[PDB]
Amino acid sequence: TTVGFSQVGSESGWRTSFSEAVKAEAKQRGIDLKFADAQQKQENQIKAVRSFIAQGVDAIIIAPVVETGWKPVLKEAKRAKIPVVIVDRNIKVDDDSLFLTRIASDFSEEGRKIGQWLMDKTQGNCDIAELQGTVGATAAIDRAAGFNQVIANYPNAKIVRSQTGEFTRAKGKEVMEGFLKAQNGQPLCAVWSHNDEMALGAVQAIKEAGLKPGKDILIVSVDGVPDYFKAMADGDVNATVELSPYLGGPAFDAIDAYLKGNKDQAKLISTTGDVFTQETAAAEYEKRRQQAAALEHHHHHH
Ligand SMILES: OC[C@@H]1O[C@@H](O)[C@H](O)[C@H]1O
Repeated sequence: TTVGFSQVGSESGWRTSFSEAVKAEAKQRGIDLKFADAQQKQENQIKAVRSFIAQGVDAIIIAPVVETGWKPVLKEAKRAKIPVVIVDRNIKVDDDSLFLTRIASDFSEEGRKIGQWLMDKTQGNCDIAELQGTVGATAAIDRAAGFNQVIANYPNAKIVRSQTGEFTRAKGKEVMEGFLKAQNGQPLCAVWSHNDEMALGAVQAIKEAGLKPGKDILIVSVDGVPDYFKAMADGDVNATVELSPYLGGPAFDAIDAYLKGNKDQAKLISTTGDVFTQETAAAEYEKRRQQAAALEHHHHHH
């Protein structure tokens, strides 16, 4: 089987771990993976997908950067009789026959679990700064929606500052610096970061402001990357929800079934991770530091 995979980019360590996981799962399954990196631009994804259709691949997997603008290319794939699996983020389309299925976590559930954890931690008394993900990304929209739905139940919890950090470490840091300046000395209880990458940038801004991240300002997030588990083990951040980078597997199963002639296929197959905190961070970082450092030995190329 030849399968084209259109990846978003490399904005976070989570994302690059996802790319490495898909490549590793393809290899396990003897699949010829045409991997494309779009460098954060939807237009590059559309181009990759077009090329996959021109090359006559057996299936296409798309991790869509934003939700809009996919219908024309999906219709092209359909006319070409090439099944499409969506992974990670979502697309907004009016006809679900334009894809085979979607393999994803429940981002609203991720936002709900981390929000609940924070309310429990702070007994519902918490001024929060939000570092948002990229505009139009399902992961940002839905994590915000879920967190917001939990904190609406708690009158003494409120989001006092909210701005995009673009899912990146450098922009998370810059934004967090800005927040700390705008607070004008008023304590923040917590930072809610849509991903661990921005959260780790926030940690450095907090330190530079002479405050103790993980103690004075709580830091809660999503992804469960090893560097964040390390930070939790060190006391600098508090909690994250794990986001499995192994979505390729169920994507390849769905493709394998479709090619073998299976007709009955659900349109969404989903499982969501658990909240991890400092309580198990020493134990968990140990397990994760090698499932990690496999990737650190990989070879550099574009
Ligand atoms: O779509 C998943 C999100 O995108 C990545 O940028 C984040 O790290 C991850 O939570």
